[PDB]
Amino acid sequence: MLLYKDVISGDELVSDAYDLKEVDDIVYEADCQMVTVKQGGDVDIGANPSAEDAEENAEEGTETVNNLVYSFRLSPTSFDKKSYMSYIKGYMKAIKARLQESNPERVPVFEKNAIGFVKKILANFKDYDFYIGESMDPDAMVVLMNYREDGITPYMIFFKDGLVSEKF
Repeated sequence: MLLYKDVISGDELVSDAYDLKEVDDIVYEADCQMVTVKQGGDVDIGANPSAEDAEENAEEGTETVNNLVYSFRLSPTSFDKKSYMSYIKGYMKAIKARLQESNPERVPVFEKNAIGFVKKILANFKDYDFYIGESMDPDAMVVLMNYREDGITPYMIFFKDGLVSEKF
C-alpha cells in the first residue's frame, strides 16, 4: 500500500503493495509476480493504421506480465557497458550533493555502501538489466531486474537513497 517515488525523476518507482526488503547495504527490493491478462495490443496511446485483431482462431493473445511493471508501466531500455559507468558515476555524485544539502552524515555511509554494491553489479550488469520510468532520464531512479538465487522469484532493487516513502 505504501508508495515510493523518486525526487530526481523516478515518479512512483516501486511500492510495498507487493513486498519490500532493504538489504544491509542501502537499497529496497520489491518482488513482482506474473499474472495472465487479456491484452489486445497497445502500442503507445494511439499509433496504428488499420488492423483486424484476428491472427488465429484458437487463441486471442493472453500474455503474462509483472504486476509492478504493468501497474507502473516500467520501461526497460538498452544501455552500453561504458555508458553505464558514466550514468552511475554522475548519478552517484548527484546523490552525494543531495545528502550535503539534506543529511551530510549520509555522505560517507552512502559512498562506502553504494561503492560495494556497484562493484558486485558490474560483475553482471547485463544480468541485472537496466530499467527506466516514463520520465526517460538516464540520471533519475535506476532500477535493475535480477532473479533471486533460485530464479523463480523475479525481484528488482531501488536505491533507497533516491527513494522516499509515501503513506496514503
